[PDB]
Amino acid sequence: GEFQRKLYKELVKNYNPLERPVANDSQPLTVYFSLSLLQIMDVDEKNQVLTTNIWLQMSWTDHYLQWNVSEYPGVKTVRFPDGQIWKPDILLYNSADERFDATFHTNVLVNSSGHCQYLPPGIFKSSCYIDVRWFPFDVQHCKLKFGSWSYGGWSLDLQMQEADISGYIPNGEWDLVGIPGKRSERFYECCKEPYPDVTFTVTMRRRTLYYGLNLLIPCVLISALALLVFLLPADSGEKISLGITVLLSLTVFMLLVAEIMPATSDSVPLIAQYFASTMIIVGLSVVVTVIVLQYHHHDPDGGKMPKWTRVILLNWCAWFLRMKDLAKILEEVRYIANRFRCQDESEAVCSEWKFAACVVDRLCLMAFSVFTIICTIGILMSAPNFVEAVSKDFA
Amino acid sequence: GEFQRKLYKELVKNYNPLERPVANDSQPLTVYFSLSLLQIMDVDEKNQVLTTNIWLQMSWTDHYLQWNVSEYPGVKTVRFPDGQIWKPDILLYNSADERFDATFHTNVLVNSSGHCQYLPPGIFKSSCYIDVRWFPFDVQHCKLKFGSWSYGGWSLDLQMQEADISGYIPNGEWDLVGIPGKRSERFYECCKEPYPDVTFTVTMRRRTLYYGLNLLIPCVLISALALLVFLLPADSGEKISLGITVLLSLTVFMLLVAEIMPATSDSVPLIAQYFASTMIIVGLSVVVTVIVLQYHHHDPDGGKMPKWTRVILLNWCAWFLRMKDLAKILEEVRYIANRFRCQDESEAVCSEWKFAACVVDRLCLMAFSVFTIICTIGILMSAPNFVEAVSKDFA
Amino acid sequence: GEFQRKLYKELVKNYNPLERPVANDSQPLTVYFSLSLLQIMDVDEKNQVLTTNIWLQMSWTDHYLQWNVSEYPGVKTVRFPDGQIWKPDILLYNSADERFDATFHTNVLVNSSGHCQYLPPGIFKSSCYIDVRWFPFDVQHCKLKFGSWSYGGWSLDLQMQEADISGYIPNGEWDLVGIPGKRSERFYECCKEPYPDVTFTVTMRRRTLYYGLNLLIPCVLISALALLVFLLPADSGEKISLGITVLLSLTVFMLLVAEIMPATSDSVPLIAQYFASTMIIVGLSVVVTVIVLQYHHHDPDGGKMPKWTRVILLNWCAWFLRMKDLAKILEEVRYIANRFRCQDESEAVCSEWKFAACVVDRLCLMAFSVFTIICTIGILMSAPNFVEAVSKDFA
Amino acid sequence: GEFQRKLYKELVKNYNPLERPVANDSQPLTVYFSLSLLQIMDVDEKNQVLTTNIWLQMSWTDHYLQWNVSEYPGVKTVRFPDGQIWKPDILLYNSADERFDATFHTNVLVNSSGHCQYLPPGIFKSSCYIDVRWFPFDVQHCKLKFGSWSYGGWSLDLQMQEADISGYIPNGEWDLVGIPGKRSERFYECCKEPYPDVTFTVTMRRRTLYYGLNLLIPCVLISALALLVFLLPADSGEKISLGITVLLSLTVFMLLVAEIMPATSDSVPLIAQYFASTMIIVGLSVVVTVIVLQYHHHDPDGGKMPKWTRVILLNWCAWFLRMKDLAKILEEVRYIANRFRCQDESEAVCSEWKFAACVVDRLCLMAFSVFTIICTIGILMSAPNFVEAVSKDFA
Amino acid sequence: GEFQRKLYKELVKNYNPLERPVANDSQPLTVYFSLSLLQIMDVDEKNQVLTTNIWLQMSWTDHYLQWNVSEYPGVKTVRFPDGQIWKPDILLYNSADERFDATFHTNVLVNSSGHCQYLPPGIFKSSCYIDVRWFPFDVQHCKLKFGSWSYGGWSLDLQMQEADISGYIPNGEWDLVGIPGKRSERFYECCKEPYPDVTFTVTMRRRTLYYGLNLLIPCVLISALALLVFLLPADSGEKISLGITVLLSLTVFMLLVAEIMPATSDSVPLIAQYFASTMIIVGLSVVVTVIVLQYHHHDPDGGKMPKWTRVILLNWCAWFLRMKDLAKILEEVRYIANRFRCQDESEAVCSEWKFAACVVDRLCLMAFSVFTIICTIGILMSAPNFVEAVSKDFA
Ligand SMILES: *[C@@H]1O[C@H](CO)[C@@H](O[C@@H]2O[C@H](CO)[C@@H](O)[C@H](O)[C@H]2NC(C)=O)[C@H](O)[C@H]1NC(C)=O
Ligand SMILES: *[C@@H]1O[C@H](CO)[C@@H](O[C@@H]2O[C@H](CO)[C@@H](O)[C@H](O)[C@H]2NC(C)=O)[C@H](O)[C@H]1NC(C)=O
Ligand SMILES: *[C@@H]1O[C@H](CO)[C@@H](O)[C@H](O)[C@H]1NC(C)=O
Repeated sequence: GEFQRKLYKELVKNYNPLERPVANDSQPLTVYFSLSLLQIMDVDEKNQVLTTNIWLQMSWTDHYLQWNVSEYPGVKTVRFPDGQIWKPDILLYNSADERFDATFHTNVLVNSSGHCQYLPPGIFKSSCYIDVRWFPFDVQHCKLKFGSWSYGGWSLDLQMQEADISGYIPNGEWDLVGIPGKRSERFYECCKEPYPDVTFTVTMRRRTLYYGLNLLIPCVLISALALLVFLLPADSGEKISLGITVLLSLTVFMLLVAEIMPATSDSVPLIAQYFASTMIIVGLSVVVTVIVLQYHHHDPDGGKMPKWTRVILLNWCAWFLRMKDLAKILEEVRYIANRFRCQDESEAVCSEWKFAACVVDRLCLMAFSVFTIICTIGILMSAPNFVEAVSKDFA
Repeated sequence: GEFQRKLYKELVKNYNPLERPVANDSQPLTVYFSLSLLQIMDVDEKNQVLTTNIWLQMSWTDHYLQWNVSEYPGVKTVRFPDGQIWKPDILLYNSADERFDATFHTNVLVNSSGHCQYLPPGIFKSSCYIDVRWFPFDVQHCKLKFGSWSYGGWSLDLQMQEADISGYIPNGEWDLVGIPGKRSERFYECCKEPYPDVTFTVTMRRRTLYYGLNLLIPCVLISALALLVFLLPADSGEKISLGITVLLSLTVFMLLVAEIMPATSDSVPLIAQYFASTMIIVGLSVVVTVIVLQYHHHDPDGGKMPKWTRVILLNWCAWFLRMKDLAKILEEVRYIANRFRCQDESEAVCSEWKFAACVVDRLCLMAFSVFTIICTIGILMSAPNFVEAVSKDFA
Repeated sequence: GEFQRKLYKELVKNYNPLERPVANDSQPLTVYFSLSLLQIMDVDEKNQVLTTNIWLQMSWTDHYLQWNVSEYPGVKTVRFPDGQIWKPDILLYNSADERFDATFHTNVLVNSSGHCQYLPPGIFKSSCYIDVRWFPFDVQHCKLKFGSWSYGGWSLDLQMQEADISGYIPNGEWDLVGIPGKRSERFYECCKEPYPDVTFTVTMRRRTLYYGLNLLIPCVLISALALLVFLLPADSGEKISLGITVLLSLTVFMLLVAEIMPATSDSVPLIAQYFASTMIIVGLSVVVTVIVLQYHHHDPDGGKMPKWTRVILLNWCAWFLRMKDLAKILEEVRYIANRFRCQDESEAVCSEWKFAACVVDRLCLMAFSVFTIICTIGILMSAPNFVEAVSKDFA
Repeated sequence: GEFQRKLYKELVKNYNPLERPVANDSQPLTVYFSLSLLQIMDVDEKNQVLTTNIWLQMSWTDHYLQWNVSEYPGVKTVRFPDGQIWKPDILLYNSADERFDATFHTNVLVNSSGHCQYLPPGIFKSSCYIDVRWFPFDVQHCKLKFGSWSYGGWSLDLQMQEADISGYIPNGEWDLVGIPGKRSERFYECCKEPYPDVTFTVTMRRRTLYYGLNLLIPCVLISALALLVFLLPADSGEKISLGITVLLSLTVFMLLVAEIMPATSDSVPLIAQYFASTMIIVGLSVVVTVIVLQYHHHDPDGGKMPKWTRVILLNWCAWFLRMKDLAKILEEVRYIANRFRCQDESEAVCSEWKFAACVVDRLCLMAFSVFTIICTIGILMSAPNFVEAVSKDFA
Repeated sequence: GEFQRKLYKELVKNYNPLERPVANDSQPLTVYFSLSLLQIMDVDEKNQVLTTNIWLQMSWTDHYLQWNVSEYPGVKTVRFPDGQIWKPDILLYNSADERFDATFHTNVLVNSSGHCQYLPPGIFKSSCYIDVRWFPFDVQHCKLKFGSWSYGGWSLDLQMQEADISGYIPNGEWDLVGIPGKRSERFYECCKEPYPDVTFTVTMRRRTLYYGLNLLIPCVLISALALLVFLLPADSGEKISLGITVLLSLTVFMLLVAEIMPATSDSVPLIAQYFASTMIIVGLSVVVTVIVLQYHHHDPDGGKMPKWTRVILLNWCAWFLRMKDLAKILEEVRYIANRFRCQDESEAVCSEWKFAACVVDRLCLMAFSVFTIICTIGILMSAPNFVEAVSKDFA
């Protein structure tokens, strides 16, 4: 238009994009800083970074960009590109990013009274400590620290406005609890002037449904399947063939486990100690099976039974469980009869060893059942906010 | 040429690339916005982003770029680079991209009557919720929201033209249903002026052929192979050796399953519950086998059979299935005869236990056959648009 | 030098880098477009893109860059950077690239008669459909479509020169057949003027040596190893232990298979149906083995043999294969004799079941040998250009 | 403000951003260089690079940027963007980075007395040798070498200030020992002038908790589980079925091992030789088992025992371990009696072979127990700073 | 300073950064090109690219940048940024890079006599053929071809200086042999003028320690472990259970093999044929075992032995190996005696089949031992420079 052309030619005249737009040079320039969270992209435990989609919001008052609407009855707002008017240098302090800015400077909207508004959208990568001790029942607290790079409290004093979470697009894997802000002042031993900053703490909770369905169920099933070894009869030559195949399947399942579990060495994740306890239980099952088989295959050369060994496994442990011419012909045939009698005596004395082995199997079944139930329940129950996690996620 | 040189020297004189090219400053500038879809690149369920190849199309009318063709009888169109003439700032609102623009500003074609045309090609990355509850029989609805960044409805009012799908280059994995557009207006509690926008909804359907050939076939084959355990005779010492090897193969197959299934914790995908049901069936087969083997290896010390146990497995379940001097010589030889008689009696009483075990095996075969058929059919049939998916993809 | 300084100061005077360098403004500017292929980088079936190393070649005639050599007896050529002289905007239409250009604008060489030459080197990413139906015996046809972005046929008319393949640096995985070009004209219903373009079709053939050595050999070996089950004698309790271990090895081999086979759902690759047929054969071997073992372990309670079952497996199938006081003493000893006689009769009647099982094993060996030979030969032979692929690659 | 506008218009007048800001041109310009470490991102053994988050700090004195505060009673500091005032070109010499700079030039703060301050934040990628001989008990020494690119010691002489480690955000995987600095001078055979530089040596120690819990525990468990083979009785046909299944599980565990262990060929990592020793032990267990089984299944055709073989395994090795009409009737019945007697003699002579096999099993159990204990303890104990690593990490 | 300010204001006056800085325009400008190698980053066999860290070195003589030191007694060198003085356009011809330059133009140092020096550091990505026929005992020859983009031999003639390898930071995986240079001239059929270039050939040798410890050792161990099958006695039902478990472990080991071996189809790598020979040997072991077991389980219905079969396996092959009233009572008891006699005859005739099976096992052990020794030694020894590789790497 004919009016906004002369207004644009008038505004930029004798204008310097390096001076702070104030009227006295001794008064602070009030900048209202806010934030708008759009979504959470990824949370990396390897490099300890947090990727979010955030729209910043800045608003200050300029003094050299004021005009009377009466002389320009068709113009109410003007827009300037990046590098033609003064802009505050507020940027993320953490900013664990390659280019460190990730801001995409857009145009700057200015009203007719000098009130300037500016909101650059970008994807930020902050650096926060991730505590993985109670994985996967953990809760994180990551900080976003904004502030001016080279302006003090007497030149550009930051103010804070509540963050906006409208249009959050829930992540699905992480659940957002809230995002409060806080303004602080840092003093140096130079000048006795404040250095204000605005920090937003993003509090988020991990969802434990995918892990509880894809890691807990197969581990519990394999651990309970490993206990069937004691139920098998020793006559079938398939006891070790099951006891070691379960362990092989656990080893191949740890391959799927590995790609998920974090590799931090600061502490021991709860899922790691749970899987290690399960693995130790399955490992000791084979040793118990080996001892039971060493007791079942009793060669007929080691007596009947030691008194100390018998008096326990057949009287006390079995009580707790409630198991419960013609002369040559005569000499030729009585030898066969006595041979059969002696073989029957040998098999009768060797049957009790098999019965003791069955008793030992039942004892080990009870002991390992209570071991695995107690370990599996206790390890998961010991974690904090477990009841809150199951109540929110599962139910 | 001698004429277009002076025309170029004439057009840019007293021209400002920051003013909106209108003649009254109070009338809106009509901008016709369209879209051209070229292909769909990827659909990421991890970060919930959509990558597409899109050619935008913009068209407005300028006022300071008009010239009479008679004075320039060799020039009909002129082209200006980026940053020399006014261009609308229409850009994607979602734009889950690193640089947020991905536009590649090209030249701007202008006719001799001021009609300007401009179409920048680029690859866009929108952010949409992906609902994976019915994976792999799901249908998605992703939105592309375009609009002016800093112009109101009284300055730059958007119009919509139907999107073009000519030259679509079908993806192969995702099937496009359509892409309709809609223009909406958003009001603020400041000014009572519209803020128009143009949004395009991309509706696409997943193709279920690769999954139905590479995941369903091996799982069905393994599940049906696990049922052969009951058909085996108990004499061969190879029953557990098959029952647990099938489970080991299922565990190693879950490794291939894992890289495909999504990791979202918002809901349970249908393929996950189908594979979990198959795994539970294969797991319980081993427990049934253990009980059957515990019944086959009956030691000759526990009586013939309890009446309650016998009267079922041999009379009712077997009816439903329709299974159906010389004194010393005499004393020495009659002992052998009676020993043989007693051993034959013992083996005769122990044969019925094996027959009961065979009956139990047949019952478990029937029960597990109907269990696996019902589960496999029901889980897949319960999903919506399943008949549409199979009719379009397979047939 | 003293002369080229004044020549450079003379050429750029009153020069506009936006005007088309012609002398009448109504005559087309002839631009000769060529191409030089250096190597093929990658062919992606996931996103359907093609990455190549290409050196474009452009050549046109300028009019404002002419000088007489006599007045400058030391200067014959001059070079201008990007953005100081007019350059055609020829660029790839497909260009499935992030920045869409990938050109690296170099200097522009100009002769003393105005003949300008310019060749920018870059790495291009085109988008072409990849048909994977006959994988790995497939042949592709990918297109590279070049043309002016905003110039018509009456302003900038493209000409085509044959592509150069000198210095091709063969890929090793893909074999190049050729690269012919073609110039076409597209008409619009506006102006009745041509819109010329130049397109190059890159025809390439996949090399089938790595696949034929790393996928076909192990699959054939495993499939032929699975047939040894029928050769084993039934006395050894190791028949299922081999039949199911072969299947477990096939399942773990499919993990290596998975990372190679494409994931397109448009059609069924030939390697997928070949591996599926092999897997189905190995699966049915176990069912046949289960039936054979169910026939070998015949309990002595089911008669001798049904007439219909016997008359086939022992007369017809066996013919086709060409298998082929003292009273008490007497009562006490004749009982033992008759017991031995009856046990011998029972074992004699039970031997024929084992012989029938051996006959069934031989029949199944022949049937499965011909099944696997026919399937393996037919699936590979059915593909087109198979004889050409083996003749070129292997021999 | 009205004063800082004229101050900005005054400072840049007759100013050249290419001249070194001194007053005599023969005196060096003192530049104080420091460093601030924020975190360690990654340590790559593949390409031998180190990624860190570092905030440089530079401080020099300018001469043309001095003004009197009395004439500008509202201005105390001024800020200039990149490219408007002279800045030193100090940059990382190693800088194994794509763009080689990674600096993100910010504004430059200047006091009223000419004292200029400038601190650019960025992510650096240095190149250092990583010695992996004692993995995972290794300690590294990576260098960061800073210095001027094109200024000598008589123009820009570097000074060093102690690095700051406040706000270190511990990595979790690598433990920082310290970061001392040093200033050195390099002389050339041209000019006899120093070329100063500032180098910082980052000393870090690897944390051995994740490896000690996820690699040592399963390997020790599998190695000790492989020793149960000797404890098994030979009657059960399951000895090889365990001895080879343990080896199969070790082979599948090496897959998880592979993704962690480095691929450098300069030396042999300690974890590689430990896992190789474990694998060799498990391999030789099967050969010992094969020999034991070849001794257990003694066919009754090879005599009783060779004297040299017997006199050891039953007298010395067993002492060290402390194992410890009527004529036809008579001819018909005495033959049966003698046949039974001869069969009993044969089984009695064949029992001693089984006893010798048990003795051999016990000897091999003791020998392999001491072998595996000595190897496992010695390999880990031989590494340096092992006691320091366990004392700091575990306890 | 006061002098260098006027010197900088004097040098750039009437200066053009596009003219070649000579004094006659007909004389070539001598440019001395060198190179400095810092390290080798990666060698990719997939795309056939080579990534190196290289510092170029250029040096020419300018004519318009000369000043007398007496008039400027404080200035000896001046520095100009990129784009203010003329620089040669020497760049890598291969340059298989995205941006094709990767140079990071730094400042240009100039002496007081016009001697200009310039060395830009960068990371280059060349494209060279990698011959992988003798993997992992291969030696490569990759070329780096530098030259002027648009200057002939009569304008800018290149000279070559020997490359510098001081500070090489050895890679660890690749061993550098040397890097010689060569200057060549290319003539066109236009002008009869040279087009000089400078090319450096990087010769490097692969280190075979990691492969020789992580691939050769497990393959040899598994191959030698597979031979124990023949040593086992046939009485134990565990022969196939070992023969097929070894093959399963080999199949799972090929998964680790796959990620390392290249995927080029140009030729067959030596490691591929070695692993294939090992796999074929292990495969044929199972077939031999099946035949041996088919000979061990001889049913008592097929005669004693065919003469041709016996006369070899028991006379020749066993010689080469040096294996070596009362009437009813009488009728009732003589039947039992004759039954025992006939059963003893049957077992005596069936023992020789087992002995022949043992002889066959020993023959197959010898044959397969020599097969595997010859194959394993020959395949590795056939490669060139094998003795050099082992002498340098291992010893
Ligand atoms: C301008 O700022 C600089 C910042 O370093 C001041 O330099 C320091 O000033 C303090 C205050 O007296 C001294 O104690 C230090 O010794 C100074 N540092 C050095 C390296 O000399 C400088 O004094 C300030 N100038 C004015 C006029 O305020
Ligand atoms: C300016 O610097 C250049 C740097 O190369 C000097 O060139 C070398 O100077 C040494 C010193 O006499 C000679 O030995 C070499 O032969 C020169 N190199 C060449 C290629 O000629 C140059 O002399 C310096 N000029 C002045 C005036 O100091
Ligand atoms: C510069 O320094 C030198 C000695 O360092 C001195 O002789 C000379 O006078 C100084 N310059 C001025 C202008 O004082």
